Amino acid sequence: GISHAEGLCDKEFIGKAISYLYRYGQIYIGKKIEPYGIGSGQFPFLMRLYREDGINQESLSDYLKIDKGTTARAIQKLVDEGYVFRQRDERSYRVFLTEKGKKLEPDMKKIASEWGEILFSSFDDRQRREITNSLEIMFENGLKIM
Amino acid sequence: LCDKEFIGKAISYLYRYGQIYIGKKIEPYGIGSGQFPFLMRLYREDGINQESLSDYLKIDKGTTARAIQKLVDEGYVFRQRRSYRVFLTEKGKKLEPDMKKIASEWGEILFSSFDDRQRREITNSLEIMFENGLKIM
Repeated sequence: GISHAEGLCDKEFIGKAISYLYRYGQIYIGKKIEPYGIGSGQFPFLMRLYREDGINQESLSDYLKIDKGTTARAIQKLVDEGYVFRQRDERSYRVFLTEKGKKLEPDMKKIASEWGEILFSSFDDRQRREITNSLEIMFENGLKIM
Repeated sequence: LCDKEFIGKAISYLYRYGQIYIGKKIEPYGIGSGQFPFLMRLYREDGINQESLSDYLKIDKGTTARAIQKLVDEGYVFRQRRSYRVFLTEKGKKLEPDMKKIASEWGEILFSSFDDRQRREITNSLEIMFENGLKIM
């Protein structure tokens, strides 16, 4: 309290805060997506396909930095739920949204919003903006040395 | 891409990048990145009921059981009696300075390009966000 006003900081706090927000996020998102029969482990893949559809399953793995075996199980449940399909292309597989998956998008993006909204409570626009900006740089700082 | 939507994604990517990073730094101790958070909480509070670890970290029971079981196999924790309290072994206790250095090294990397004032605003903001999300649990 005097330590923080004096400038000193828990150099562990950044990583701790992030791990917790992530886990809280997975719980909050998790409950909201259950009704679509989707686990919070599948959400990140679905959200990626909405940006870049028809991506190779290995690419999905490397970008999200989720392992091949976790990736395989996630994509498999997404297929069994009928939200995506796989296509072998002239070995490995490319994954695509089905119509069912495409029509889900407004719901997914809205769920992600309600979560951000919960996180930003008490922040105004300038403040939301520069924290999102700082989170972008923090990530590129990791990404450099990854 | 909306700010509200993207803050989730940014946090998720930082998390996963953190685990891969921590994961590599702690590999010489035979520790997985999944057990790391349990070890850290024990540094704050030794001899806690296992479900209390689970509740606090908000990692579910199976994930917790497997992680604890590995830390026991690895010799870093033991259990005493279901209701088990988990304690650090001496070998677990010795690792603490290294674990804290490694976590703080990840922090430094994330903040590497910021001036002092950006670091303070960021931290302050994270605390607020942290509490906002804690209330919703």
